[PDB]
Amino acid sequence: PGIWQLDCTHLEGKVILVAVHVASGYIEAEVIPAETGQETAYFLLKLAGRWPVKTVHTDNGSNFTSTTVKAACWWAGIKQEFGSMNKELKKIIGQVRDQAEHLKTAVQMAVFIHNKKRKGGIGGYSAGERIVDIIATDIQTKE
Amino acid sequence: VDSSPGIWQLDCTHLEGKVILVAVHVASGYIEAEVIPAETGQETAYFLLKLAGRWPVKTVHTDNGSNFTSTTVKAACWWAGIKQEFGGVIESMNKELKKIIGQVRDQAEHLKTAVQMAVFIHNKKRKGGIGGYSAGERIVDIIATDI
Repeated sequence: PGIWQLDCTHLEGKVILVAVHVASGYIEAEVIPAETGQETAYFLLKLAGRWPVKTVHTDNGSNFTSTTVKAACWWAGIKQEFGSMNKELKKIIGQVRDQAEHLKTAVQMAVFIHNKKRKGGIGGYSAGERIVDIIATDIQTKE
Repeated sequence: VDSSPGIWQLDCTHLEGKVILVAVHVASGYIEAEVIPAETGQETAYFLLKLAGRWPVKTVHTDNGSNFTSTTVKAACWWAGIKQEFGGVIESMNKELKKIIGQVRDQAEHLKTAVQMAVFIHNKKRKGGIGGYSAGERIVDIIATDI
């Protein structure tokens, strides 16, 4: 619902900040200069003003130690829990790499591919549609 | 506003020497923004690609056609399946954003931050009192309803 996972990965000497909406599989990514508290804080603010972000997990807790990140989380009302998508995204970026000049562009193309892919089978919906569905349903129940 | 879940508006506004790229989902009033060094086709195309990756973007309108004449923009639109939209809410959002940025500016180090704070404030602001909705709730509802 409002639970996300945020991590950084490296490709071509660049840092890719990847946010995953755990329940839907929806992805949002950004290529940043380097892993810094400032970038993480900035990213969280963007994510927050877009979707209802209540809790953000990570595989590297130290990512969330800076006072800029704590302040961003505090201001936006985001909490964190102390203690496929990623591997898949790298695969997609590989397939699409020769179709964009800069890694940034390729990353967004790959995010687009991921969020639009339709699971031919049970359900039959994409990650981008599922997140919108989950959030819409939640609003409806709380009205 | 009148129509279509896939219609967006895209323009650039200037502040503190930087450029603010603002996208508005016409039907809900939802905003998405980003600070960039200056207006360039590459920036615009990059933004559209991100936008298109999260929302079902069909057409995008702009008050200055030149924004979309760039070959990079055309390549991005072609790839994402977007087309230009030919022909008061939108007029308000741009100025209201600046108002919100101004009132939260000092509260932040970088302009970037102030902009995202303003976007957060705008999208979460409930309109319509009893029974009302925020732009963020509105967009999700409109998109979800369109299957």
